[PDB]
Amino acid sequence: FTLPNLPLSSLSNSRAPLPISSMGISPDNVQSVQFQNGRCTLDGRLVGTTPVSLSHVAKIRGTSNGTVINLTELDGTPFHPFEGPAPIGFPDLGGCDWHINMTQFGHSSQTQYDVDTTPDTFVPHLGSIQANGIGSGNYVGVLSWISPPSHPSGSQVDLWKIPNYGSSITEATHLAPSVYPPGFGEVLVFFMSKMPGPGAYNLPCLLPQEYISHLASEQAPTVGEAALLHYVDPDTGRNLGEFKAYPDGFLTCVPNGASGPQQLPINGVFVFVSWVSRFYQLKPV
Amino acid sequence: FTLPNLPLSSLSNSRAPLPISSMGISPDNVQSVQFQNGRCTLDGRLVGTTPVSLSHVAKIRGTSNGTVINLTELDGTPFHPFEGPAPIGFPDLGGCDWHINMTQFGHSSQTQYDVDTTPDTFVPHLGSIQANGIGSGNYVGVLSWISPPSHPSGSQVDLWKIPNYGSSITEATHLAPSVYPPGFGEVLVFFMSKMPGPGAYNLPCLLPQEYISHLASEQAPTVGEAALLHYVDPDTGRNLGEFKAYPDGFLTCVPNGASSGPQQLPINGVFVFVSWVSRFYQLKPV
Ligand SMILES: CC(=O)N[C@H]1[C@@H](O[C@H]2[C@@H](O)[C@@H](CO)O[C@@H](O)[C@@H]2O[C@@H]2O[C@@H](C)[C@@H](O)[C@@H](O)[C@@H]2O)O[C@H](CO)[C@H](O)[C@@H]1O
Ligand SMILES: [Ca+2]
Ligand SMILES: [Mg+2]
Ligand SMILES: [Mg+2]
Repeated sequence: FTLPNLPLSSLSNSRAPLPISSMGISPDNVQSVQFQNGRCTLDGRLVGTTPVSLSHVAKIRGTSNGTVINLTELDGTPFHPFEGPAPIGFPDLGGCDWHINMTQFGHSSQTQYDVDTTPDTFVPHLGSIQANGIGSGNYVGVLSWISPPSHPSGSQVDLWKIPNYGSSITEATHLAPSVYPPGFGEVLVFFMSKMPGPGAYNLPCLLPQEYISHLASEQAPTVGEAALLHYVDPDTGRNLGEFKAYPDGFLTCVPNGASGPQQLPINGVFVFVSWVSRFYQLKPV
Repeated sequence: FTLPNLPLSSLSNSRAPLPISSMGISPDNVQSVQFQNGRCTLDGRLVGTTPVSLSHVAKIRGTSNGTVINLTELDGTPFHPFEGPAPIGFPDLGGCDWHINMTQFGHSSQTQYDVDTTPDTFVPHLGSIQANGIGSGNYVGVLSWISPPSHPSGSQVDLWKIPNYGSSITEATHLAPSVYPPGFGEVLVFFMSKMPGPGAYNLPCLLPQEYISHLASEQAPTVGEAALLHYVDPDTGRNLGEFKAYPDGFLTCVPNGASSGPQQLPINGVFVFVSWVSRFYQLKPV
């Protein structure tokens, strides 16, 4: 079994096309996460709206009629509600407004599309989102920057959330399931990127995008209960810390105090060591 | 040795962050190319301005003073002329004007940056490009759409070219070398993507980006003269055509005239390494 032999700082976020700047852990008020992008099992199963390629990450495609944008997949093929909470690659950043850069095949210009994901018109699961002034036409959009949510008024930016893909929060939208810290002092490890906008926004994801393409290619025929990893400094070969990767597609470690993986340098490489028990006890970082 | 076990249609261009829509060949007035992005050898050596990740492809970073933008690497670290023709990831699309979307850490808004790559102020090899009205500040920019070059005046979009990175065409800028078709009668295979802008623009590259990160991770210890590949339909296992991958990081096939060839092939296939063969191994026409 392998993970990419590439330093983290050379890789991308899987929730937006941004370089990885650090690893991190969630705030204490966040336990589980339910990201829809950046979801891939260790045997190569893409989950949620996750694409193989970063060229599809945090993008939209659709036709505006001036009132709504009727969404398709990125290549123009139809999207249907049975397929997921939104088309493949659709942004999954909750807790913020989006500003999406819209361009067109065969036309000049770009247009900023401002997206509040809270109103009842934002129903990407049913293939429809408000146009909010975007004129009639077919567009491809990519997430460019974010800002605080328009509703509730005065809300903070909380990128540990996902948007409401349905007409209400009680509508079933085929979300990929939540990911939980597995217990016994283990914390979920996140890969972070700086996101432009009017604040110091840091976007967490569960796996770098290049890990997703690697795993989806590798299609490991063997996956055990948990993969013991070392985070290694490439030049010296020094083991900087033990981590576990779990079959559902996430990494953990046991921090040695509040001052964790966030302290580790970001130019290391995760290396598979061996398959271990689900309850294998890690050495604190 | 391995290439990604992923269909081409799931992958990205390596010269802009765009899905692959087809394979193609160059026009018959283009033999060689000198792309600076999308360059990786079979043993994992990144060449030119090529980055490991698509998150760095066709991007810029720098500080405007209102007149010039002084460039850095994407992460803010200094760029110096000895390092290359431009910072890693810098766009390499010749034969067009660029329209770059500029954003800022800590500020609202985006700004369009219009780039004519022909004037003597466009000197990314020396770390400086004209601001063209972009106000003072630090920005990250990504290529968004393209249009015909502003100069010379009435010329067509030509994405087989690279820009002039230096003060003049005679300045040495440490370009990655040109790639030529090798023989006989093998053609260079290009991976194409649709690029937004006021025309039917198709952007060629030599390798999907995910091949680059794969090869850079793999660091193959035993590369031979040429890799014999099959382009396989995953479901049926049918070999749709024999191809060769060459050490310098490009693929070829022999089209059966103009009835079979890269453009006629479905884009949902997977390239599979078969074996190492001699440089002069003759392929069966596609
Ligand atoms: C943003 C724009 O689409 N740029 C391309 C476009 O520019 C020309 C047209 O927009 C035209 C419409 O009447 O007006 C011209 O002013 C404009 O020229 C561009 O901007 C001026 C200020 C000068 O800097 C010109 O050198 C520059 O081209 O079309 C041109 C080709 O005509 C280019 O593709 C521009 O990128
Ligand atoms: Ca909503
Ligand atoms: Mg790694
Ligand atoms: Mg392939």
